[PDB]
Amino acid sequence: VLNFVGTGTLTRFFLECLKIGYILSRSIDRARNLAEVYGGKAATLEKHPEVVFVIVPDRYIKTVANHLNLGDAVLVHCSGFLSSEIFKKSGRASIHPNFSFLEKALEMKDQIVFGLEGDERGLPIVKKIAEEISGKYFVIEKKKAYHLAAVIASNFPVALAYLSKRIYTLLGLDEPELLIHTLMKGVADNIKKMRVECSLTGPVKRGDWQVVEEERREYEKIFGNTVLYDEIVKLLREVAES
Amino acid sequence: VLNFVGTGTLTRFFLECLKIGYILSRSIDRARNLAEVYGGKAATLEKHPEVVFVIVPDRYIKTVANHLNLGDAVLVHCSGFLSSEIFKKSGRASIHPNFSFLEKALEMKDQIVFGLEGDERGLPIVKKIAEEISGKYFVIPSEKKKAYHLAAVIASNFPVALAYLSKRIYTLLGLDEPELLIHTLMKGVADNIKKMRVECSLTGPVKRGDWQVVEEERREYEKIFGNTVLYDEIVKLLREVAESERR
Ligand SMILES: NC(=O)C1=CN([C@@H]2O[C@H](COP(=O)(O)OP(=O)(O)OC[C@H]3O[C@@H](n4cnc5c(N)ncnc54)[C@H](OP(=O)(O)O)[C@@H]3O)[C@@H](O)[C@H]2O)C=CC1
Ligand SMILES: NC(=O)C1=CN([C@@H]2O[C@H](COP(=O)(O)OP(=O)(O)OC[C@H]3O[C@@H](n4cnc5c(N)ncnc54)[C@H](OP(=O)(O)O)[C@@H]3O)[C@@H](O)[C@H]2O)C=CC1
Repeated sequence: VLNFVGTGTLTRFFLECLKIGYILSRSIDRARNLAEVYGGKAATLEKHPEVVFVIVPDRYIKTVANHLNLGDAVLVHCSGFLSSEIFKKSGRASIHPNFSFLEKALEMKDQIVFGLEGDERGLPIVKKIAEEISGKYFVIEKKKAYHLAAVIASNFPVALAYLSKRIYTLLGLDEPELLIHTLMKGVADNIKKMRVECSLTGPVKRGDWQVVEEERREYEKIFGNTVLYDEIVKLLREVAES
Repeated sequence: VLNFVGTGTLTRFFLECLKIGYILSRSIDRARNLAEVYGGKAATLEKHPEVVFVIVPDRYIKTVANHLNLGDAVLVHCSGFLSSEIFKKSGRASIHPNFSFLEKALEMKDQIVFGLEGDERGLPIVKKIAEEISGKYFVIPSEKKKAYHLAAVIASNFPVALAYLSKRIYTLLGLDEPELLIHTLMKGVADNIKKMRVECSLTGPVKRGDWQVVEEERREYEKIFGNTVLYDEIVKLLREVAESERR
């Protein structure tokens, strides 16, 4: 009897899949709104439930839980940085969906891998839930590193797309999104088809150090320094030299 | 009135979608083959052409173009870095397709934004061509092509350094095929950026303001790679991508 305590895409993802007890949000308006598309109820000043998904910001997850504290259920959350051991109680689990949530694009779930960890009653639950949406998952103490990897893989890339957007913007291209995507999408796919070490191309890849150097000045001129740039090049060589 | 130099995968492109007079190559056969499939002649000890697409490695465009010597013909290369101006002649231009050339994947032809930059009278020649192949493009001054290329690098190459960092830590955790996992994580962001503004695609902990993780994840990062240089930089920017929205 899946209970979700967050009103905002992700529970929407799970709802749409595992289509249910209650759906809570700090304002029934949104709670209702959702439980009227998949079916359930409402209120963060709700009834007594008993599995519960606390899909709210990390820094809250713990608190929000130790505040509803009712009816024998199985505590779970989607944070890949924190364990279930935060709840500090019976049947605790953690199901992390390595993906970024456009709720439409996440409808290609069968590709999503899950980071699972729990206890007696908990683990098997998220394993089944995990199994019910995609093919498999992974079990994690290494929570930190495992999650860091998801951030420097689905978060950090925006910092590049952003950087590229700024300079294109300044260059007159009014709507660069379409261009930036084409390139970034390519790299993504190419990162697959070719494992990382064989996926590289560009200036550094082939020498052309006069291009890397001249673009360092061009990087500095557009922004205020060359730190990130020098960092990515030092990285790229590490890649390139494989 | 198109003559091409360099039987590269990229010329087979403009040829195919533009059905020509003289296709030069170092090999007479190689030129003769594309002429057989499209229509032209050959040799770099050629006849005397007169527009000339010099589609060869960025490394020889100038030299080669100075070993072509022919009369009345606007010159154009497709270098993403180099400028038309490298030709130092009255009728020049530069057409750059942001795409990587499988030959037929180029059936994606409709969605190739072009980076043009040409002469006064050399510009409308390339401007006309992009309009055909795919009506998406934009002119850029010759004194800004280095900026332009820089951009492509950030969106093209740079991500790789991110794929590298993660694969490294997924393997530290003994993950089967990390690239898959990586591709999933990254493509979700790669595509989303098409249906929305770059800055509307950031979803992580910085976004939520979960500094508590941003901070520990940085010590975890230091622990794994020796420093926090790259980590600090992106985080600074992401916290910047997230505030822009606060408006
Ligand atoms: N974005 C990502 O990159 C991914 C995040 N996750 C995990 O998902 C969880 C949340 O992710 P995310 O999508 O950012 O969520 P959002 O920040 O969009 O979540 C909004 C939801 O959190 C609730 N909320 C906001 N502030 C508070 C508060 N002060 N107290 C209680 N509830 C609050 C909202 O309340 P209300 O409905 O009342 O408005 C709403 O239900 C985390 O555990 C995260 O680690 C998993 C995969 C990916
Ligand atoms: N590859 C891509 O995805 C893209 C390339 N471009 C631009 O297109 C141009 C060519 O790019 P690229 O794909 O590397 O090309 P290729 O290496 O595929 O080009 C091969 C062609 O270049 C000729 N060539 C190679 N070396 C020499 C030389 N030393 N002297 C004379 N001719 C030579 C070949 O000789 P021969 O004729 O004898 O067979 C052949 O015709 C560049 O200006 C590049 O910046 C732009 C966008 C994308």
